[PDB]
Amino acid sequence: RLPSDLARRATAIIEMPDGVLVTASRYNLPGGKANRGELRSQALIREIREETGLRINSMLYLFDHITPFNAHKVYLCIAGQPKPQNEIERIALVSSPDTDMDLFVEGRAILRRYARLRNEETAKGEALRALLGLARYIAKVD
Amino acid sequence: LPSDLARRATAIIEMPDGVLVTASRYNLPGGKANRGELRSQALIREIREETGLRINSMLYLFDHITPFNAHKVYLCIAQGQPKPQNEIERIALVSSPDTDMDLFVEGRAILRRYARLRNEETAKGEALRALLGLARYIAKVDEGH
Repeated sequence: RLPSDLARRATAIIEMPDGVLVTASRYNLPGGKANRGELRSQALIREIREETGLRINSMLYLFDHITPFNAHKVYLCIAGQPKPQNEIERIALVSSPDTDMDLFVEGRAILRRYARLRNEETAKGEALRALLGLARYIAKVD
Repeated sequence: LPSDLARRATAIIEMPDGVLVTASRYNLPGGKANRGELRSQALIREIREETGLRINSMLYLFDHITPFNAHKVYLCIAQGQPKPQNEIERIALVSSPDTDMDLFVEGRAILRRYARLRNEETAKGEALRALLGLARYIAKVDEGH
């Protein structure tokens, strides 16, 4: 069926040591819809905490990802140790966009776009790489 | 002195000509977190309330405690122009922690530490500088149009 309106969805890319976090109530990137009157960035922090217990302290808006159902904004987030919570029953980690893992199509497509941005010669690509540098240092320090 | 410290979020937002401060003395934007609400959540809500800005990206810099409050301090990007809103009557820009402007004391303390961090050769300093570069690029494209 043709969706008549698009959800204002917020989606999180959370790099753990061995890959990007995905969850399953198919696996998908974590996140959810923003309510009327709230920003997708507000909704993302709320929903990542609900789904995994992670408390986001830093985020970088990366790009929009638009589908017939969803108008995503996609964010690289730094936060703890994830665990399945509430509606989430499993979590895993994805090492590349063509993982064997059974990913929701949109999730794979966003990961593909992420992998490209990571190597971009742009102010945004530099910010993303710097942030991943920070996450890597924090993890190493632990 | 209180039984406990209240959780506050505080934003450092760099506009082209300096860091945003607001007055309802000037202080860095921010406010108290509600029960159940992370400081990073409260930061987005409060900046919007006070300035109309919609934060897309933030970088946690450090904690700043005082006798009453425990602040988390964040460098934030939004791509609009701030404006006095609600209880905020006036806004201005600060170019250095030694500014002449009448800043709240803790507001000044936080800007001094931020000034140090901005120059630091650490992964955090590098992230901070890259985010600043992003904001600058955004502003350059805007001024271009």
